[PDB]
Amino acid sequence: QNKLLLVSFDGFRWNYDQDVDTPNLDAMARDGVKARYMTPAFVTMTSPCHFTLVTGKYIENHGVVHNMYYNTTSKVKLPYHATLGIQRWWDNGSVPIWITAQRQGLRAGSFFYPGGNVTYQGVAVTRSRKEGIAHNYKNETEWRANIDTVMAWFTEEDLDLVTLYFGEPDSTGHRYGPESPERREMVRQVDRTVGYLRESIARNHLTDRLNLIITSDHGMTTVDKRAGDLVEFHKFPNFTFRDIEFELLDYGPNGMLLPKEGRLEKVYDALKDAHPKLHVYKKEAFPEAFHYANNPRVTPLLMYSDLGYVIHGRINVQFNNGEHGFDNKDMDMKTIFRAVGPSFRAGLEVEPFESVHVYELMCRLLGIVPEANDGHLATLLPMLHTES
Ligand SMILES: *[C@@H]1O[C@H](CO)[C@@H](O[C@@H]2O[C@H](CO)[C@@H](O[C@@H]3O[C@H](CO)[C@@H](O)[C@H](O)[C@@H]3O)[C@H](O)[C@H]2NC(C)=O)[C@H](O)[C@H]1NC(C)=O
Ligand SMILES: *[C@@H]1O[C@H](CO[C@@H]2O[C@@H](C)[C@@H](O)[C@@H](O)[C@@H]2O)[C@@H](O[C@@H]2O[C@H](CO)[C@@H](O)[C@H](O)[C@H]2NC(C)=O)[C@H](O)[C@H]1NC(C)=O
Ligand SMILES: *[C@@H]1O[C@H](CO)[C@@H](O[C@@H]2O[C@H](CO)[C@@H](O)[C@H](O)[C@H]2NC(C)=O)[C@H](O)[C@H]1NC(C)=O
Ligand SMILES: *[C@@H]1O[C@H](CO)[C@@H](O[C@@H]2O[C@H](CO)[C@@H](O)[C@H](O)[C@H]2NC(C)=O)[C@H](O)[C@H]1NC(C)=O
Ligand SMILES: *[C@@H]1O[C@H](CO)[C@@H](O)[C@H](O)[C@H]1NC(C)=O
Ligand SMILES: C[N+](C)(C)CCOP(=O)(O)O
Ligand code: NA
Ligand SMILES: [Zn+2]
Ligand SMILES: [Zn+2]
Repeated sequence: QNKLLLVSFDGFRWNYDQDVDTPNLDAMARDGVKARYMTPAFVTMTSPCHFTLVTGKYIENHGVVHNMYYNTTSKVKLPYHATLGIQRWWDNGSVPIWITAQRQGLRAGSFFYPGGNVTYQGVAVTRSRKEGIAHNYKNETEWRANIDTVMAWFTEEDLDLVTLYFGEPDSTGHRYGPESPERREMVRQVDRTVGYLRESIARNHLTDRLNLIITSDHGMTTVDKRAGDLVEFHKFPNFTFRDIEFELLDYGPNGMLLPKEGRLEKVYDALKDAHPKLHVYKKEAFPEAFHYANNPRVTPLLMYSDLGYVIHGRINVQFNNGEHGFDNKDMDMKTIFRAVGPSFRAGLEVEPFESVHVYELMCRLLGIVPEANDGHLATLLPMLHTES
């Protein structure tokens, strides 16, 4: 059987390669498969979208509905890195691909991949690595070292599956913006890594035995600070934080709210028209096309703002030049899907598809029984050769 290596570069917008010299990605497009663009799951956050890739489920169904673990009763809200170690957040009734594969005789590994450093129903990933709290995500030398480790897992630890995560170009896109020269420099670094990745596959005699997927979780868009009609809760006349028992704001264009007992209607009628670029819903009325709201963890009130606008709560504390989390229909949020290997055709470009379908493909590539999921294998099966 063929091994599988899934690689994710966080926040790689579908067209980041169009205004950058990317020789190695162009070559991989010649040698393998490429989607015009891939539509991510909503919300377009790092952890929810990554867990979709390894479960084949929409976010409302696998339960990881936010980068931050939160608990409305206790008021705890843990940042992204801390949440990577909260077992109950990820082990909420869905089984990621590492565990499914290991229950069927395979050995799987996770390198910095979200959700890959916790147990699921008592089962641990065969090999797992998690970065430090102050990790540097753009050290190219450290990238090559991690790839060396991954190759050792395949060859010397007899692993059949590995999911490898990189935190760029997301970090750079946030700080400098997705249209900046810094981002393009980071995409050039990504492209040099793609080459090194394929170079390492060949050195280890795995070219004809290992399938490679290079994808990402979401895109990136510019946050214009010049704009004057900012979404600021502290300037809503009829709203008051005295009516709120729990809040999750100041986190991009997505907000959650739990009003105090009996004040839901008061809070809602005030916010439904507070700003023409903030869309506030009761949990039951949130559009179903997002496949996000129907989960017990979601609060009675949730909201999202228009492209290029973040949500400011009690006071403005956000300063990123680029952001994500917006409607997954927006082109700036679309991301990439690239693949090459013995199972994959060559020179093929397919029309766009939702990331919910990657899981079914990976299970077919591994030859394992998939968990029930929201995807359909027929979507991506045209990517693969016909067996004889
Ligand atoms: C989450 O990731 C951490 C790594 O950041 C995992 O911890 C690592 O676990 C492995 C296996 O238990 C340890 O490797 C062992 O090291 C000892 C001593 O070097 C050696 O005798 C063994 O042969 C093996 O190589 C590794 O030291 C350890 N590192 C740290 C920093 O904890 C952890 O297992 C992961 N957790 C889950 C739930 O996946
Ligand atoms: C960029 O990263 C390299 C690599 O760091 C080493 O390998 C990583 C995978 C990590 O797991 C650690 O084991 C190591 O720190 C750094 O290069 C090392 O730097 C130290 C000095 O701090 C030196 O003693 C080592 O010999 C170096 N190793 C190599 C292979 O060059 C480098 O310092 C980092 N640079 C920045 C700016 O972050
Ligand atoms: C969310 O937070 C609440 C508040 O602390 C937790 O409720 C407590 O749960 C423990 C055991 O889990 C009980 O012994 C306490 O009596 C509970 N306290 C209250 C005030 O209800 C709850 O367990 C947390 N849930 C998660 C998933 O972390
Ligand atoms: C998934 O997580 C949710 C919440 O984190 C769990 O729901 C809680 O379930 C307990 C009892 O089972 C209730 O007392 C809490 O009020 C529930 N909280 C919420 C927010 O619904 C749920 O049990 C978890 N499911 C699995 C399969 O782990
Ligand atoms: C706030 O509520 C008062 C009370 O009805 C109303 O007169 C006013 O128009 C409201 N303002 C906004 C911006 O909704
Ligand atoms: C760690 N990281 C910043 C590179 C990526 C994940 O963080 P986030 O911006 O998606 O919340
Ligand atoms: Na290019
Ligand atoms: Zn991300
Ligand atoms: Zn981000």
